[PDB]
Amino acid sequence: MLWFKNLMVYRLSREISLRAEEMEKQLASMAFTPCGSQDMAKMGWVPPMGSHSDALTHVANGQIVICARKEEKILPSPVIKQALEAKIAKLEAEQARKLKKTEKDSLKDEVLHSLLPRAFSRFSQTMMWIDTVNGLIMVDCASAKKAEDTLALLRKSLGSLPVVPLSMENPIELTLTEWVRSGSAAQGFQLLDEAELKSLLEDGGVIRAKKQDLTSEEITNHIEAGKVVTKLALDWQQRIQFVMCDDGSLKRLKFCDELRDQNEDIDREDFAQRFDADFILMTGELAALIQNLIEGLGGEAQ
Amino acid sequence: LWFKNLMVYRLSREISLRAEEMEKQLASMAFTPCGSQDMAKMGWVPPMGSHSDALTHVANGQIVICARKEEKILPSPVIKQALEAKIAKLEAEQARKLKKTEKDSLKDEVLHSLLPRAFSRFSQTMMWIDTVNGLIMVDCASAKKAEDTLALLRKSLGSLPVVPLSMENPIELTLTEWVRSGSAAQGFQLLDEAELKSLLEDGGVIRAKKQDLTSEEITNHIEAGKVVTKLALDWQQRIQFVMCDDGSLKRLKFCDELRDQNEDIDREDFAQRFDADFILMTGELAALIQNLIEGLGGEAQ
Ligand SMILES: [Ca+2]
Ligand SMILES: [Ca+2]
Repeated sequence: MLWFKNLMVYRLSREISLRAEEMEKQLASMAFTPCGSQDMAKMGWVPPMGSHSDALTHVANGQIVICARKEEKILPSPVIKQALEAKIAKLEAEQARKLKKTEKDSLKDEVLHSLLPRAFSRFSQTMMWIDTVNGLIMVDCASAKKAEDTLALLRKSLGSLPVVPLSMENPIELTLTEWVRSGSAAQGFQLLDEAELKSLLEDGGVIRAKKQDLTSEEITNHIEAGKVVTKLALDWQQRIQFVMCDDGSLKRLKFCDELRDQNEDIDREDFAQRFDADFILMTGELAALIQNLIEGLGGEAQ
Repeated sequence: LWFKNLMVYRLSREISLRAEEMEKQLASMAFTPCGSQDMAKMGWVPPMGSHSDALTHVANGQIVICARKEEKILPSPVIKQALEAKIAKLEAEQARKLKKTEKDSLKDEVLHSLLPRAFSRFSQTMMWIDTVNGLIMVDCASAKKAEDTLALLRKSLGSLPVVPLSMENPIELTLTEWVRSGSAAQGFQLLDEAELKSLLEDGGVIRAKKQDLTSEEITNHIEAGKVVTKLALDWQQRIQFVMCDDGSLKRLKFCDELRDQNEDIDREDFAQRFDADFILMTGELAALIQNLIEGLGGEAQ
């Protein structure tokens, strides 16, 4: 399998009509289909398991994983910009004076209808894990908008999907700054070597530190002047490193060799059982990180 | 028009063609576009654009030339998928057979199929030759790209023997000193941006922005043994830029005064604003370059 690289977490508002044999059925109708030559972008469900399965969901232990594929046309803004000018300059190559607003909404779409068919595609695929035990959904993506596009896709397949982001009692920057300031992260977590420190004032001073000793007074000074820690590298139990972000997100997930290789003795042949072992392993482990991290950051606002 | 970055290079010998002879050797290597099947194409274009059909503009021993590059927007995955898809059709009846010269003559057909569909990416690169000082300045942020444009000119001219400025003293150490001492060399004043790197292979990088660099938080990094490998500077309240320890100047901001000092009774006529703005920019950045070899120690061996 492919492990999460990044994480946006959501609380699902106290259950879904999740009958997984009708879940599969609802996702089936939004399975992925490729773009027609006038489509910009399509999106839809694919097998979390690959060519190796036809199933749109995988379930193991009240954990569901689902996969969203996106196809986007490679049509750069400078390419369209020139096509248009070339033709807007060609009227005028026989009597100048251009004009005007809803004129080159018609001209602009000739170029789009014209260029669109030849445009190549770019592919993206986002995995999404739903923990029915914790009532939480984890999206393997680096941006809020990408996680919101998959959630909307999901909520369209299923009708309603009331999620919110996790919101903490204490602000994150302020819990992060005190871990650095006191020289120790909350129980479970340890401080690595990478941080972002911002002044409280737009325009007052941003410090990005890498491969640096954080509990050192070089860093201390920054906090002591008014800066707050807005991104902190963390290691949980010798087993999972990540950047904690002040917006509640986890960037650049790294799983230790020992979890990655844990199931090395599975034939290298049955992909369905390798995915099965790896999935139960990843989700129990991220689940237990999340529970501990909520608590290290001082608890959810209730 | 105005440079955004700057790489500097000493021209080891006198040029000693003549600019109507240069003009003519650059006419021969003039840009023409990509054919449906070409992939990429590079050559020289009027630095002045539409307003002139000449490939060189000259003023006061200051020549400027301009390279244009075009490359097909054709990703290696799109290639890959179209090839693999096609092999996965000669899986009708097997004979895996010549995945050496059948898959081989296959790429050519994918390429030939896809190249005409592919859209184009364009870049231009201004190149300014200071015959007086024997320097060449390329408006580019990467050394790859400056070496591409010199290559073009060394093909157009036969020979271009060039070297990057080499400082007697490493630039980091001078940068560091100015941040330790609280002050840049005369003509320059420290701005609010710096990268600080430790000497050990394994040590921190500090990137600061919108930061006051004459303060304990910065200089403590220096006491801790970090060197300033990039420092933001203002030359004479006219030009801001970032000095790098590889020797290059990034993110040139010319003060409004200069941008506007030819604003007045120049209207429709582009050709005059160009010469005027060009004379002005060259002579101004010629000063900075001189004032900054001095500021920085000096050159050479
Ligand atoms: Ca320490
Ligand atoms: Ca100060």
